[PDB]
Amino acid sequence: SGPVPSRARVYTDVNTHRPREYWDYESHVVEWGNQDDYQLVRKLGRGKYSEVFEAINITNNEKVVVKILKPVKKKKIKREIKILENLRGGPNIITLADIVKDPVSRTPALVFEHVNNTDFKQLYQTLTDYDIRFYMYEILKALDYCHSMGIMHRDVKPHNVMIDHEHRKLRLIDWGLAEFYHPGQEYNVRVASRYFKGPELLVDYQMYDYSLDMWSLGCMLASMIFRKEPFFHGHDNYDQLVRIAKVLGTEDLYDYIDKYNIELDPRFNDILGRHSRKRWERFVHSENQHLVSPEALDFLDKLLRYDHQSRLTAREAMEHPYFYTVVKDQA
Ligand SMILES: Fc1cc(F)c2[nH]ccc2c1
Repeated sequence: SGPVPSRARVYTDVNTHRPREYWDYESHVVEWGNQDDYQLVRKLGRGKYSEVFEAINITNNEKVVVKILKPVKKKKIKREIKILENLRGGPNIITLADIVKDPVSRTPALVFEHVNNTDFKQLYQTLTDYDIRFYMYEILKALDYCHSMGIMHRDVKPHNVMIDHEHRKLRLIDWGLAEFYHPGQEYNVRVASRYFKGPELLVDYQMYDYSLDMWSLGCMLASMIFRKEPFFHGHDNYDQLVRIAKVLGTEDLYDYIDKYNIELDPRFNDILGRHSRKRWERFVHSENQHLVSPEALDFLDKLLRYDHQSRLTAREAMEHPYFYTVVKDQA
């Protein structure tokens, strides 16, 4: 027939057991606030869907991050706002503070709790192998929470992780691509950034789930323990799958197509080729070794799998030995 269906191993029916309004973001009404309450201070950076200002709530001299949305469809704003309000208060989840309108256009603007970013690049020549485990752990907290809240982030990557190194605080931000998981629903593959897309996005398997965030967590992991950025450095969505296959090899790629009966774009049928699965040792060198460990390589292997159902879950991730040291430390 056609593609074999899939279901999340965990948190599957979580949404079906909440009131409709929780995930039906289409029918959610926006409680707007007064942009007059904030004065833009300075610009912090650009972005695909938003320009990001530092701002002051003149109500109370509070520091704040304003993020002027770039125009999508009203149902995408409602989606982002809904999700942020559900996750609000959760571990390492960016806190949505108010919703206003850019006064000279109308483009809505989200207002967030302020988090100092420590230089996403200057924060590299100072990460010890413990730094990585710890922050990896902080991110998994955010992932188990939103999965367990029925939400896939769908855009995990270092740019969307804010770190305050001086105080070991970390916030997973920019939820504009997230979605609610529903069993049997088919999602858009054009999501997440190219270097981080899951195999299921590239082969066009639309009935994916939380475990796509887990694949991206592995692309983050690789690039950071090996100091290779990006790890899977694809020239486009097509090549990106070739770059993965060269590491994971084509045999498991074809087992994964076979078992889900995915229809491979014939474009691939010329460029994937045949490739063995290479042992992680080949990406270890003198400049990155202090961060590689059998613990760390095992854990990476158990995330970077074609078959989305066989990747570690966020919660399974947090029980791995690569975090034993961290787990005991919190206490
Ligand atoms: F997008 C926004 C959001 C705000 F809160 C603002 N305040 C003053 C300008 C402005 C623009």
